[PDB]
Amino acid sequence: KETAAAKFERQHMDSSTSAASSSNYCNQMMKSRNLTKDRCKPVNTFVHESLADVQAVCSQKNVACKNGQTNCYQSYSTMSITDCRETGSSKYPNCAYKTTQANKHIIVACEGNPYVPVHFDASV
Ligand SMILES: Nc1ccn([C@@H]2O[C@H](CO)[C@@H](OP(=O)(O)O)[C@H]2O)c(=O)n1
Ligand SMILES: Nc1ccn([C@@H]2O[C@H](CO)[C@@H](OP(=O)(O)O)[C@H]2O)c(=O)n1
Ligand SMILES: [Cl-]
Ligand SMILES: [Cl-]
Ligand SMILES: [Cl-]
Ligand SMILES: [Cl-]
Ligand SMILES: [Cl-]
Ligand code: NA
Ligand code: NA
Repeated sequence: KETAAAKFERQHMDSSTSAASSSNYCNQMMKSRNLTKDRCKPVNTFVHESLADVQAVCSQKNVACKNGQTNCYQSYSTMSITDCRETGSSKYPNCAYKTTQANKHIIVACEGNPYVPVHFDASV
């Protein structure tokens, strides 16, 4: 029973490194954030910025979300991110991920009081 904000933190924050440094980053991180317990989660983005910087996006550029909701926000600046996406060789329980490191703007959906990120919509 995890709050939406806490789930976003676990799935999407990696403030301890500046960037992925190896092809095995996603395999490691998907496992240790408990994203491969029951199934291999197919796609998951990690953000290599402070939690404060990611939370601050909720006051930045208001944009539509993919699903048409209007509580999404696009970061004014690019951020260091890693996209983790399952390869064709991936088969639970032996999940396998491609690591793609990039510097891009993030789009998050925000909710609550405090008004914080609860969904990762996209990177641009
Ligand atoms: N893959 C994961 C890992 C944790 N969690 C949530 O985070 C909680 C653990 O802090 C989980 O509670 P359960 O252990 O009751 O499933 C679950 O609510 C999740 O929903 N999916
Ligand atoms: N670019 C993307 C697209 C999807 N996703 C993940 O895949 C899920 C469903 O598409 C998303 O749910 P949340 O936005 O609730 O975190 C997110 O965890 C991602 O992390 N990065
Ligand atoms: Cl930090
Ligand atoms: Cl912080
Ligand atoms: Cl804010
Ligand atoms: Cl505007
Ligand atoms: Cl922009
Ligand atoms: Na773990
Ligand atoms: Na931080």
